[PDB]
Amino acid sequence: SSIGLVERTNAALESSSKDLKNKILKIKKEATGKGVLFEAFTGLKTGSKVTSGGLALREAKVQAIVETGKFLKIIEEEALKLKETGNSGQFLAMFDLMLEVVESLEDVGIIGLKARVLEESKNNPINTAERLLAAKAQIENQLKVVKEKQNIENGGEKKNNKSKKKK
Repeated sequence: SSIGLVERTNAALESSSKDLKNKILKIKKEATGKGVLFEAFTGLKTGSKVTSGGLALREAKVQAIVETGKFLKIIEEEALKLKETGNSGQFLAMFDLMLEVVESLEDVGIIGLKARVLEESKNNPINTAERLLAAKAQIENQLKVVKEKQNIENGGEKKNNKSKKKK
């Protein structure tokens, strides 16, 4: 019934992918170790909690992308194969997949410009492989730009309440 392989083959690799958004569960404990609280995020006036979290909480938001970059490199050799299949049905899931792993990061105050990547496929028809690599090239290229944001915040990281940003 099986020869060391797996059902539906590991092609989709969607099984291990689900372990990504869940892998964070570990990155969360990191801060907790420093006696950090997930309740004093931002809003408790932060009058006495003047950044009481320390740099141990900010480094956590970054430790994630680092883990994702590792798993993301694995998908490269996965989609590259579908090149022969070119099955939009199977390729379509990939597009929604690479973007999904970015949805669980929102739990760590991480908000990439993914929402913007959605229009990318809307403008250009994504039903092939070759071109697909074009969509990813942006994901990895953009992610590496997010990490640099750790220069000194005052922007994407820790958004100011005054900055409504809605227009």
